[PDB]
Amino acid sequence: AFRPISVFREANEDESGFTCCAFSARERFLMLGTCTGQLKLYNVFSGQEEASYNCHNSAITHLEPSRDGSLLLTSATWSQPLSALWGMKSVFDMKHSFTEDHYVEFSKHSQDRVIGTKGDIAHIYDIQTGNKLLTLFNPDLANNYKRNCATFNPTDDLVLNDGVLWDVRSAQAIHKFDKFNMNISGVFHPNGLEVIINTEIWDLRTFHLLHTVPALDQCRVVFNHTGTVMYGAMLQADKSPFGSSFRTFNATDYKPIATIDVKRNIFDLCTDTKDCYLAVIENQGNMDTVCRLYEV
Ligand SMILES: NC(=O)C[C@H](NC(=O)c1c[nH]c(/C=C/C(=O)N2CCOCC2)c1-c1ccc(Cl)cc1F)c1ccc(F)c(Cl)c1
Ligand code: NA
Ligand code: NA
Repeated sequence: AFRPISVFREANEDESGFTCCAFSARERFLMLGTCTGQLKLYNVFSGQEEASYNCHNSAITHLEPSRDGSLLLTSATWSQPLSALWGMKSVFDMKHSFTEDHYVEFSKHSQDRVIGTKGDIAHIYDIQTGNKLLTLFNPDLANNYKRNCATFNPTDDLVLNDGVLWDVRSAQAIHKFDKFNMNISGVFHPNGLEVIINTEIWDLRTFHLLHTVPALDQCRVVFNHTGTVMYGAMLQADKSPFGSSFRTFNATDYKPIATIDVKRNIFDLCTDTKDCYLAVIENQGNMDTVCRLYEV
């Protein structure tokens, strides 16, 4: 079940502008991006703001803290730069930026690189220098997914970009997964064995189709930290990125668990390091978002 535990809004603002959320490496603290480009740190139970930082001059779309607490990735909507890497030790400061990349992630095993997406193109950067190490794009193998989002696998040796599997060491495309939808490019299962591209579940070893999961159509997904539950929410067609519902699935067998309709459009969700709480950004209206905390 998801029992509403608490709710809060952007403190002392006429219109609350939360757009995205992530739990910090520090417990009891949620990081929220806003539609005016700020990063807020909230005490999650009190619902009280503790700190605010200026990141972008447009809406923050997504953010990701490093596991070590030292770094933060942000992306924005119509700023230059579109994505940035922030240091959080001693002083909050921009370390590097990624000009035209509208989406960024850390590498997974060792968080020493950033992978950025610009349209059909993936860019891999070194965190130390900020240098672009690799550009990944193969015109023979592209799927041209409209909502492409490049990502590393659990051990960082592979990348999925535009439904193409790349060997990072050799910078070679090793397999193109066949195209079944216009938008969604896929993610790696945390098990290291499977690729989830929209409704299709592929075996990483054989490239065989393992399963079809229709309810995942047009969804962004995130796994809990233990890798036992998958959350999906359907994008709306191209403003809130999602509709009013999310779904959970058992990550071991892809069986559905629950469908949760919150009757309001969803901007983001995240679970804490311990998988005890779910935070969801929901539009009350008019942009006037709240962050709801749910007990899992
Ligand atoms: N933190 C995470 O990774 C969780 C992830 N959030 C997002 O994916 C996300 C969360 N937000 C966005 C954009 C927002 C956006 O473009 N905006 C909002 C602000 O105004 C400008 C437009 C995205 C997003 C949209 C499209 C694309 Cl291809 C990439 C994305 F990252 C998630 C996973 C499962 C879910 F059930 C839910 Cl509800 C959310
Ligand atoms: Na305190
Ligand atoms: Na499985």
